[PDB]
Amino acid sequence: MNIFEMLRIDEGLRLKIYKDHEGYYTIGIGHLLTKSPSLNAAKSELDKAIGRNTNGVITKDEAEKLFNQDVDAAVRGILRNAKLKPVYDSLDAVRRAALINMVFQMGETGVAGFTNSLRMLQQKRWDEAAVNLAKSRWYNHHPNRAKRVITTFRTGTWDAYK
Ligand SMILES: [Cl-]
Ligand SMILES: [Co+2]
Repeated sequence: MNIFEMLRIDEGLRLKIYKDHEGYYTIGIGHLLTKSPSLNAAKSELDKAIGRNTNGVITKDEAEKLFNQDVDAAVRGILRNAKLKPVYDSLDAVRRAALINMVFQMGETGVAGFTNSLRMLQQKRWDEAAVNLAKSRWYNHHPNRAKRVITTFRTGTWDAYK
């Protein structure tokens, strides 16, 4: 398993614009378009990202290209952030993916903000980290997903994804 397979399972794939659980417009594999209430605006963002008049509808290839770009950006965000990079560097290949998963979902900034969990991961205090991560609005609003990611951190296996 790898990060792409993982996030595809976590985000799913929608080829039409949709309101997500928070009411934000989104498309493809977890690609946020806009946090704004206007479908118009989302439509506009979408055509700008794709480069054509989509009418809120895209192809699988188009979605996968967005995803690739999004995964790329999550990694760059990690390597760029002073707080995240040392942690990422200290982890193994499986746990690095759980970290990217979080950065993909919430942004470099959002993740850099989990100060205590970050420190625990760095120290390889897996169980503590897991407990700390679950005490969050993240977990409460995305329980099953969050549980998979935390489990992955905890065990350093892909078991939660089978
Ligand atoms: Cl884009
Ligand atoms: Co969410």
